[PDB]
Amino acid sequence: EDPLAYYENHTSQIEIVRQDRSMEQIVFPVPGICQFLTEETKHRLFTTTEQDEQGSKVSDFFDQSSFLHNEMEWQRKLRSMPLIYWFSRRMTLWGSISFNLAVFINIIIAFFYPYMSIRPLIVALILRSIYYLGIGPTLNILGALNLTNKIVFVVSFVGNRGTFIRGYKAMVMDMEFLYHVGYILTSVLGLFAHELFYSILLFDLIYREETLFNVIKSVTRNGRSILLTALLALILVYLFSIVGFLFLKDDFILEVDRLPDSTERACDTLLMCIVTVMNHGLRNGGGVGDILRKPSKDESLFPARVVYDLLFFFIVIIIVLNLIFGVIIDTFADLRSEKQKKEEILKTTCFICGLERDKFDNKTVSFEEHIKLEHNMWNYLYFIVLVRVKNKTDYTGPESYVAQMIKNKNLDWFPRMRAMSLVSNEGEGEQNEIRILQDKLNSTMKLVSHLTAQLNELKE
Amino acid sequence: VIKSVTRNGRSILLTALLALILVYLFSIVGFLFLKDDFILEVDRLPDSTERACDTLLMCIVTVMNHGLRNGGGVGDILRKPSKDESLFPARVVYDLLFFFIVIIIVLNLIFGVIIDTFADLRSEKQKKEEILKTTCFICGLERDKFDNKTVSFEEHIKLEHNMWN
Amino acid sequence: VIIDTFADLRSEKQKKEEILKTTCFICGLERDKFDNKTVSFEEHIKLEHNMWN
Amino acid sequence: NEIRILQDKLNSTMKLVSHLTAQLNELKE
Ligand SMILES: Nc1ncnc2c1ncn2[C@@H]1O[C@H](COP(=O)(O)OP(=O)(O)OP(=O)(O)O)[C@@H](O)[C@H]1O
Ligand SMILES: Nc1ncnc2c1ncn2[C@@H]1O[C@H](COP(=O)(O)OP(=O)(O)OP(=O)(O)O)[C@@H](O)[C@H]1O
Ligand SMILES: Nc1ncnc2c1ncn2[C@@H]1O[C@H](COP(=O)(O)OP(=O)(O)OP(=O)(O)O)[C@@H](O)[C@H]1O
Ligand SMILES: [Zn+2]
Ligand SMILES: [Zn+2]
Ligand SMILES: [Zn+2]
Repeated sequence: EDPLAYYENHTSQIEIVRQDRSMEQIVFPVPGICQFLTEETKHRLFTTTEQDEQGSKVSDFFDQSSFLHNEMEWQRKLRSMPLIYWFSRRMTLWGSISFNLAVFINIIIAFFYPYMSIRPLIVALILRSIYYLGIGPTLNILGALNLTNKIVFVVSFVGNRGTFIRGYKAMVMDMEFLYHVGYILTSVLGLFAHELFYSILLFDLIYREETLFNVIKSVTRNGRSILLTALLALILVYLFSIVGFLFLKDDFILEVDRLPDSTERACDTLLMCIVTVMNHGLRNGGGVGDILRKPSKDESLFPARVVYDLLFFFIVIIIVLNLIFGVIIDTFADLRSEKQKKEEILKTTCFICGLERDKFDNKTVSFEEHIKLEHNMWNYLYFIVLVRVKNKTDYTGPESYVAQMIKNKNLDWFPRMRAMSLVSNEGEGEQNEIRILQDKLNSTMKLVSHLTAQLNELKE
Repeated sequence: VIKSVTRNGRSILLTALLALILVYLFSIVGFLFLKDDFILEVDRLPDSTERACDTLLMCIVTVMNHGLRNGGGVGDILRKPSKDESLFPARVVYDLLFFFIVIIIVLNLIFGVIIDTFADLRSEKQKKEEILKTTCFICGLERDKFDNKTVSFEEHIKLEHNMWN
Repeated sequence: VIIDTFADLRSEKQKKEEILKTTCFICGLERDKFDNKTVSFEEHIKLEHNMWN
Repeated sequence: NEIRILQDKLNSTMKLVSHLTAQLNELKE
């Protein structure tokens, strides 16, 4: 409607650094393709970027610029097809439907197996179907619905993500696609192979919830340390089993129950001793001594038995076992620290230049205004898209220089720790003051020269 | 102390649900294979044993109660197999897996989350106290700036930049 | 005590790694100083202030 | 205040230079 509003919408301003190292401002019309970028992809890129050793995220953004352009092209192509776009828009809804159906099937299986908001309405309908037809028919209907809904969800996922644009090898490489395929296979097995298979779909909950995923990460982040601690515990149990087999063989007596003798020697063979220890002592709070025969005070070896039990309890159980829990707690602390650091850097520094918010205070332009307008990353992405799109013959001075920089694989044109508004105004003021001082000095020198000329003329 | 738990209650509940899912899978495995060994002694008010795994739901309930309440795990209540039994190695493997996954790792996640919540609360309290007691409420200026100057930071807040003024 | 020892070891390792990878070995100058200058910090350590030299 | 003192000194120097130039012009005339 308003020409000025339309032109302002399509106009983007950026700050760049030339070879001379003097900052410059480029105002350009945003390419039409750039508008097609989805905001979900923008948020994912903003939150996913990882700073390099230099402390700048610009390299990853530049690398992902090409993928973003391809995503824009694929989004336009998808817009060309209303039905595929509509399916893509509802991918989350399909995923939720599939998860809810799997949960309902699992609940029914758990409640009645073996056999033979709208969510309350769905539950009532499921109960009515169970009563009218039975558990078998209702489970079959729910399984078929879940399989079809998950297939639709996967179709929408592949359509929306555009991962096929990367290539079929990329499709196979994407872990999420393989996980969805595995979910579909599990649903298929549940529908036909056996109902209990649907229980596996419960693991999908981990993918759905992020807090549970973080709790699991707390363990899997340092899984190698936990496994090594378990191996050390196994080695200690092996040594202790050797000691018991050599010396305490008799005391290894375990009560036994036989299906249609009440005790057995569970340490006849050193391997059997190791197995018995590794099972009972690890499962026993006191240790191996809990299951081993209780020695009387009269027994000569009773002090040795007490020493052995105390050593086992203090080493294998008290210390070694607690190492896994300590490692898990330390992993929790490390994850919390990393998350806090990442959030602070993201929300308190400029993405492009890395400048802190503290610098922009007490100045004409605030930090928020700086990021919103002066140093918007998407403006730089749009400039890159324009440079690629624009013909070389039509390249403007700064545009030609930036295209040459892109060809040279150099990111110097990206500003680093430099902002126009923060330093340029003060520098201009200082330069004006210095120029005034220089003009005064030049006037004084001219007056001195005139006086010298007058003196020379008088002498002559 | 209560906040330390309620602050991240969602994570604790999700960990409990994950433990329930693991117990459900393990109950499925036992019902399919280890159905016989699920024998529990019973006391009757005025048989001394019962099969607590006749139905998969009953197996799930029995595991979720006894194994979670048992330090060793489900294997503590399950019938003890003799070395002669063919399935004894399978029973030992099942018990070890249960103890190492459901009890050793998954259960400790709740305690780790509680400890991490304690640490987060302590850090937040320290940051808030430091900001309150070392910076100006109105202008946010630090106390370090006002030292070596005519007007001290305390005088600045008391008179120059009093919020109530 | 074991948990506190874990935390202390993690803190010491983080501090040592940060100092090693963000400061000059010879002069101790931080990487932040060399930015916005003709010679970068990495170039400084590689050529200007190489310990092996 | 320091900058104002410096500016006053510069203005006095400029006034002296202008007076010298005027005297030279008068002598030439
Ligand atoms: N260089 C940057 N540093 C930090 N945050 C940035 C930077 N560039 C953009 N952001 C933030 O990323 C998000 C993307 O901003 P964007 O300009 O896309 O906003 P928008 O409201 O979708 O756009 P518009 O209203 O101008 O059509 C916003 O939170 C913006 O503050
Ligand atoms: N801007 C500020 N920044 C930090 N602390 C402040 C600020 N303004 C007030 N305070 C503190 O808040 C409390 C309120 O101070 P206030 O002037 O009300 O003191 P008062 O002793 O009750 O008053 P009075 O003695 O002047 O009648 C004091 O601790 C004061 O130091
Ligand atoms: N003063 C220093 N501060 C920090 N790191 C340094 C310093 N001097 C050297 N390094 C690093 O220590 C390692 C040793 O560098 P060195 O010069 O030996 O490299 P090189 O590749 O083996 O040698 P060249 O390629 O020159 O034959 C490199 O990582 C270098 O960056
Ligand atoms: Zn910036
Ligand atoms: Zn103040
Ligand atoms: Zn150096």
